This record gives sequence, C-alpha cells and structure tokens, in this order.
Amino acid sequence: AAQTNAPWGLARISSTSPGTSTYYYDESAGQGSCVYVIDTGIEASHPEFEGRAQMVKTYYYSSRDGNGHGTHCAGTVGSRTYGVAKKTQLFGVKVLDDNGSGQYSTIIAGMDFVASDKNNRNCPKGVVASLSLGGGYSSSVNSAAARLQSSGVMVAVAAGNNNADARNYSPASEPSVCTVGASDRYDRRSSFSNYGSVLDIFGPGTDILSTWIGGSTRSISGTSMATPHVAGLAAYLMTLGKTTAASACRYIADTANKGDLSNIPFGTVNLLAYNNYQA
Ligand SMILES: [Ca+2]
Repeated sequence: AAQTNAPWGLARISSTSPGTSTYYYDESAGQGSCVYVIDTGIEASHPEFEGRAQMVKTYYYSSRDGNGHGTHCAGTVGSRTYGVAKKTQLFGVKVLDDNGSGQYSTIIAGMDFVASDKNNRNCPKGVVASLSLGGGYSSSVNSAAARLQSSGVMVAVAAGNNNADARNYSPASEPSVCTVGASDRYDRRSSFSNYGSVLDIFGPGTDILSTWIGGSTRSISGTSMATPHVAGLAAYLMTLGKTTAASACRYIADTANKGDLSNIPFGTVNLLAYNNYQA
C-alpha cells in the first residue's frame, strides 16, 4: 500500500532516506493486533478511528480525553490518515488528568490494568502498550513497566523531553521496555529528546500531525509523539508475523536505519525505526 502526502513521520519510518512524503506499508496494517494507549484518554468517536478505538479504563471522574494528548498519540498509532497501523484495535487507559499529569500510583495501576485486561481482549497477533508519559526516576514505576512487558505486552515508552540522560526518568529508564527518543524531519535528534545508553530506538517526534479532540487535528512535538510511531510499528510487524511482543524492540533495533541521525551524543544509539516494507 501507498499513502501519498502522508505526515512526514509515516513517510520516514518506511524510507531509507529523509525527504519523502509517501508512506508505504503492507495492507494488513496491524489487523488482529491491539495497542493500549496509556495517557489522557482517546476520543474514540473520532471518525479517524473508524470504530476501532475504545476507552477501557479511567482513574478520573470521566473517561473523556479533555486534553488531546492521548488522542494525538492514539492517532499516530492507528488512525486511518495519521497512523502507522491503520487496522489495529486501540484501547484507551486514562491515567493522566485533563491537565496532562498523573500521580505515579495511578500510572502504576494503569500498567497493571493492561497486563490483566489484555486477557479480556481479542488480540491474536499480539498486544502493545504505548506510554507517552513519565517523570523522575522511580523504581516502582520501572517495575510496573517491567511487569507489563513480562506479561507479554510490547511496551514502548517515551525517553522524555529534558535533553538529558534518560537514566534519571521513569519509565524511560526501565531496561526491559523499548525506550524511544525523538528525531526531526532532517534526521536530527530532536533538540529536547533525552538520550543515553538506555534508549533503544528513535522515531519521528518533531512537528507530528495527528488527531485531536473535537474531531480535529494538529501538529505537536515530543518524545510522546515518537513513542506511538514505534508502538504502531510493533503492532504492524506482529501482524505480519515478523516478531512477537517479547522480541519486537530488538527486532525493530535490528532492522532500523543505522547511523543516519545527527546530534546523537556518543554512547546513544543511532537507530531510526524502519518498517523495511518492500512492495
Ligand atoms: Ca530497553
């Protein structure tokens, strides 16, 4: 399949080179996989989701995304126009309030929720979780992310936006999950992206067009935007049978575009997520 005039980040993850605008992908498009978006919620009624999104848990008075951030992330995972895995099922877990923040105890509960809830969902091709959130180092937050990954979910987490070593942030610093840094359309490390030996992979994170609340769209930036590119890529690859939840981060790193990014500090991987689709 080919989607012309796609958001630059979609075009980038199916290209060996920057500067193109068509997204190429196998038409299976993540069908039969599931991605949990653990964030501010998802505006499921948005037509861009085509009935494939649903809120499954909230820790607040409503399951509505009153912020937009979670809807944007979900759109990069799996919206029809802005998504990597255009046929995946999307499940929203609202651990962040409408101001975009959440207590670590609530975030931990939401991770353990996903580890159990996947047993209530039909995901024959596999399960992914996208965590575009984080704060300072917490062993409890890291151990929750480790449990989620151990349970058989491909966990993708944002590296953080501190232009610092991700070792000091959670869940970014949990070794066993897939920690995602951000790049821009000219293949630079995004100025704000964290780095360090705990990163597994980079994805597009600067000026990312996706869905927003009120049935809308907008472009925003962050490692929060890079993470769902990787989560959607994992779902896509698991539907194709190329990898599994336990192995997907390594598979993505093995098949990434290697050595092509700029402003990568010494000791940080120079790997950019790539779907290696050949039509
Ligand atoms: Ca890792």
